[PDB]
Amino acid sequence: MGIDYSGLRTIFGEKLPESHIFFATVAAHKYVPSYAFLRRELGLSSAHTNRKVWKKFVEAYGKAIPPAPPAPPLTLSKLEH
Repeated sequence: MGIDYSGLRTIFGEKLPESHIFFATVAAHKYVPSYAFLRRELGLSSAHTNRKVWKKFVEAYGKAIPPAPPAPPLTLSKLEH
């Protein structure tokens, strides 16, 4: 859970979400909070375009994926697990 893939895939689903949930919700913040941790951590200056960073991040998003939900989703996860 060293990079914020798994919380966004296990809690939000199809692609990476917006910064109002990403900077403020634990489901995303237990990992990295946003493009500030992710541009400094990813080695590349990705944060210039949400679609381009999210695509490099989305290219990662198939690398730490087990085929089942682990520890982060809750049974009332915002609008359930």
